[PDB]
Amino acid sequence: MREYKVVVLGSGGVGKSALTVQFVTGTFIEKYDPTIEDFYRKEIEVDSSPSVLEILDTAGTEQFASMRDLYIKNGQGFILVYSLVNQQSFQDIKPMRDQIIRVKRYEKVPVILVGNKVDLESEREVSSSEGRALAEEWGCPFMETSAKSKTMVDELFAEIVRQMNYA
Ligand SMILES: Nc1nc2c(ncn2[C@@H]2O[C@H](COP(=O)(O)OP(=O)(O)OP(=O)(O)O)[C@@H](O)[C@H]2O)c(=O)[nH]1
Ligand SMILES: [Mg+2]
Repeated sequence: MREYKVVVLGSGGVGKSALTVQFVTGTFIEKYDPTIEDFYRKEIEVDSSPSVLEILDTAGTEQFASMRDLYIKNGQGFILVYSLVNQQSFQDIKPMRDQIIRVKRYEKVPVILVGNKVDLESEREVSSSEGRALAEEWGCPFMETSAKSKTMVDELFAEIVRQMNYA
């Protein structure tokens, strides 16, 4: 069976686990449980191709950045998450693409930039077009999601598998 290794990266609270847990189970996690490291496996049909996604839900907690170089080496596609209601989390995501490329040593790593928490449109600190621009300087897809939408999360993970197939 083909198998894809995806690392979900970002700062604390942005919604990494709520996005991953919505893909894997169809449920929205409301109670913030800070994450050390968690692996999930889910059989995916993208373009009608049956594969496995193995998903690495990292910690955005400052200490575990020691591990990040191992995660980047052991991983094929990367979902880079910011919360659009927190512009510091948008700022924390910009060095991370280039950190991905120092370890991988080539330019075209399959990445997607995600502005999560779009359902909280009142609280928005980061505009669509700031993210949209970052994604195009980075040459990657851009999505704004709400971990509350099964449909929005599903498209995110299906597009990471499409990205790992035209890499
Ligand atoms: N409104 C809204 N809340 C969200 C969304 N995604 C996550 N949350 C909430 O944000 C909080 C943090 O979400 P998590 O996904 O647990 O955070 P994380 O980014 O995995 O955090 P770390 O594990 O510390 O890296 C929780 O209370 C979630 O319920 C979203 O799309 N919309
Ligand atoms: Mg988490």
